Amino acid sequence: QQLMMILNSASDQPSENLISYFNNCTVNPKESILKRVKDIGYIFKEKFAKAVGQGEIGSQRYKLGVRLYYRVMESMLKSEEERLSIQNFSKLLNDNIFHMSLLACALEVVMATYSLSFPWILNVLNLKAFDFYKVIESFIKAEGNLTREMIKHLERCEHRIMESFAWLSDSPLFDLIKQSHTAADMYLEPVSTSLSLFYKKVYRLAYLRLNTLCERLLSEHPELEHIIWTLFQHTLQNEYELMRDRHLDQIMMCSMYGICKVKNIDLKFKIIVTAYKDLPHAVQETFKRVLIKEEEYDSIIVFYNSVFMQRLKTNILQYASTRPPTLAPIP
Repeated sequence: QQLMMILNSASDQPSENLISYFNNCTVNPKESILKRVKDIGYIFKEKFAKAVGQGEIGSQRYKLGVRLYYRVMESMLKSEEERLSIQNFSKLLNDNIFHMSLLACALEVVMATYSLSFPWILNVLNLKAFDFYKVIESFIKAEGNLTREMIKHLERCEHRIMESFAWLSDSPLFDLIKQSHTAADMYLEPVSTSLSLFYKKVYRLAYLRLNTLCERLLSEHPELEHIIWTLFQHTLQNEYELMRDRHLDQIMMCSMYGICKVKNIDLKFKIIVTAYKDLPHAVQETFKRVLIKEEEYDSIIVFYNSVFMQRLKTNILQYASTRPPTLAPIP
């Protein structure tokens, strides 16, 4: 309540202390910051109306988001003023993607509070999930009045991007992969620390879920988990194209079934799927509707046979050889 209460009384404009930060820039970003907000207001309100249909609420949502945007900006730029050279600080303030991400995240907090939720705001602003993902942790750190429920919501957004959204076709992620840590650092990157940190968090997320299912399904073969994880991590690292337009948990379940298969262990997909459902956010569509080729979808069993196996045949077989591949680090 404390945050929304502040926003209802807060200024619609940048404070003088935030303007003071603007003045310290070699290239004064203020004019472009104000115009960006005004122009985004117009697009936001229209797309809002187009969404909800006929019936002011739209204008107030944007107004509150803008107020929070300026609040968190000022808070975030206090730390960054110490951390960045004069040149980079100016570069950050004139960075469109930084501002759009900061604004999107503020709008998401207001939308979710007065609940069209994630990822609706990304399509409104034409903003890639991977670019938005860069701001979340620093946003949370810069806004001390966020409620537990909102932090959890933003963390949920972050994890949805990590598990699916960042892997959609056209995602900037694949460009970074082809090539090869505050929000400011990651937006200052040219056209990788964004890549490194993203993968580290994905690995952490992925092992957590694998651990859970393994502990419930393969206790009598406890050797299996680390082996399954090595297949999982290797595939995320080296066969990343399998993730494109698909879901982290699909590669997880296939790695389990795949490893158990080549160990001659009876673990039906049916048993795997059933345990998956008890995962805190798990949704039956993830194993029922899996992309195969050129927009045709089927169950996970078909995906495993037609795509997963055919790409990873030689890889999985090594885990049954006399020289199985070296176990992967646990994150």
